[PDB]
Amino acid sequence: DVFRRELVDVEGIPLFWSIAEHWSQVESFEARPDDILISTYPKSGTTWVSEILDLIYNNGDAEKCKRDAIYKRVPFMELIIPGITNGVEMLNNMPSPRIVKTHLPVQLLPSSFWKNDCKIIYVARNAKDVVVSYYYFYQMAKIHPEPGTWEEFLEKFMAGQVSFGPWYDHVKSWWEKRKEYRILYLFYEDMKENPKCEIQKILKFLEKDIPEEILNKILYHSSFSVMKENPSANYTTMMKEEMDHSVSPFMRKGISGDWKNQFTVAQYEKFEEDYVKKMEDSTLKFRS
Ligand SMILES: Nc1ncnc2c1ncn2[C@@H]1O[C@H](COP(=O)(O)O)[C@@H](OP(=O)(O)O)[C@H]1O
Ligand SMILES: Oc1cccc2ccccc12
Repeated sequence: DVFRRELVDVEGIPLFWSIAEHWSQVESFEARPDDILISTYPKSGTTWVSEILDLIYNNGDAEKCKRDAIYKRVPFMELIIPGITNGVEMLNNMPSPRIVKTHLPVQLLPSSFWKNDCKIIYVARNAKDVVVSYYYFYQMAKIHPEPGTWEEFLEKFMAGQVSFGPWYDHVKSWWEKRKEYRILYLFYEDMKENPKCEIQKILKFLEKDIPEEILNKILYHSSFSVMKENPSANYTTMMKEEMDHSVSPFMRKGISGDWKNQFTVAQYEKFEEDYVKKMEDSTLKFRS
């Protein structure tokens, strides 16, 4: 059973056992100067932004963006599962210009990305909405350990004892990294509030000037209502052993503020007190 195993430490971070087993392959990953890296803590808008980028690269052509599932169009680099997937191999075999997905903390990113001075798009989301999304994802995406109850999972998240480690360190260190490398640092809530503005930021960062009509095509096709029903974007083509959408769909709610439906008032107050302590050494500002 490749599924439901305990996480394994890799350089201080809990990762899937099979990533740890194949870590040298990830560490030695060969980036290319024109790669665009999409980097996120899990559940922060990775799929959304990956689809936006693929739409940009295909000039808004919806059919071209249905050439394969999102997880093949934009490989999850470090995800290697015996018999099932190998993000490193998928990328090695992909013609440029590549779009690369990672969830690695800054300090674990393969050094080739730095040496190639790649452009990186980092997406962050408010911690309370992330932990809710992650709870349901742990349930449906069987590679994860059992999350336990919501209470148990919330405590594990606050302690950083979840896949890819603590949210707090992830977002803070990637934020600091923007001073060293070209990192467009975006917020899920901004994309919710004004997606046109945020896609324009992506276009500027990519040094692309496209017609308004193409921008509007990209906007339309990257909305939640469209993506949730799109089998090339909604993970429903995933092998059933890997993801059970009957437990929770990948495209679950796609809102900001679902935390209010999940947190008790006491959990919220406790989470906030803890949050303030952890985030005091960072300029970061989030909206819930
Ligand atoms: N086009 C879109 N607009 C808004 N949210 C989207 C979206 N596509 C995916 N999402 C949401 O992004 C989260 C998945 O993030 P990731 O791609 O990083 O795993 C899920 O959040 P919820 O579980 O809160 O609904 C999912 O519904
Ligand atoms: O984004 C992810 C994080 C962790 C595991 C995943 C498995 C499949 C597809 C996406 C995943």
